[PDB]
Amino acid sequence: TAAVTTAWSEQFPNISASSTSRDINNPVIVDYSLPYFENNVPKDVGIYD
Amino acid sequence: TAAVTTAWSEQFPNISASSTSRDINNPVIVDYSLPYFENNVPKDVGIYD
Repeated sequence: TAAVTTAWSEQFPNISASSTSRDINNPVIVDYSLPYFENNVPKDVGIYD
Repeated sequence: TAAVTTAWSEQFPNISASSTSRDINNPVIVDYSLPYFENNVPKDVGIYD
């Protein structure tokens, strides 16, 4: 209603990563199902393979 | 009137950048006109494009 000029601000509530560097965190999770009472389980994934 | 010798000084009121490194600041500004009461606006420029 009052289209007045505002002050400069670096505080972008959520600026796109297409305009600047932005932190993201999406760790991959490996599941090892245990459907039975006594399950057959493998050794942890050897990520280096 | 008194053409006397003066002391050495590094305090150049404004030495040319042709003689030494000089700081400059000229950030580019992107305008997104809002001429109407209800404007059609684009997503912030994707500088990486």
